[PDB]
Amino acid sequence: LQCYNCPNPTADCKTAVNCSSDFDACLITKAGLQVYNKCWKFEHCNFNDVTTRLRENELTYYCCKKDLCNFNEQLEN
Repeated sequence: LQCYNCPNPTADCKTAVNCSSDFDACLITKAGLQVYNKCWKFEHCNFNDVTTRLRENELTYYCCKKDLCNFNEQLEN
């Protein structure tokens, strides 16, 4: 499963790396203009396992399971 991984939560990342390693749900949390491109598990994909791990709250963590399903056009449109 591919996913966009970056060193910082930018709103225009274009990195493509093979997640794997206990990863089955890509995570695209967009808290407005800032975006969070990081891999995430499907068990910790809820309104508390993600907003707590990153210590965030307002956002729409969207977990998926496709190759590179975390691009700048998933939650929007």
